Amino acid sequence: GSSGSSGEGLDYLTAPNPPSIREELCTASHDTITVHWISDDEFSISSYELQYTIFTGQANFISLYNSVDSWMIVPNIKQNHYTVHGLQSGTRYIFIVKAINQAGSRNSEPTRLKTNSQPFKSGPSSG
Repeated sequence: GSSGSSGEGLDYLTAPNPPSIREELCTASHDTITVHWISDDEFSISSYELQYTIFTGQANFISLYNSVDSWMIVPNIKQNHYTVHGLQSGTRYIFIVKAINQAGSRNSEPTRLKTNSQPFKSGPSSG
């Protein structure tokens, strides 16, 4: 990913810039996942919002995504990585970081993430 030298900056603030959910930085644990979101301008953002939901294969992505109200939300996020607790081993989980500022909010693209088989074994395990 050769880095470049260019600056534009969306003169518009009506809406908070969309965050970049890094999959290389994000981690997956037995029943815990740590999603990492990188942003260039988060000064306006008064607070971040995390939205995660279990993915199995609903009739249609639209149907589910439709009743977002159901989706889980965890406000009070003032970091660049929030560890979600209360998941299931070996299960799909879609995360969506929505930046919120004085203007409005910006929903980022859905980032699919899976957890690890099982947690660390205590006892029967050699390497």
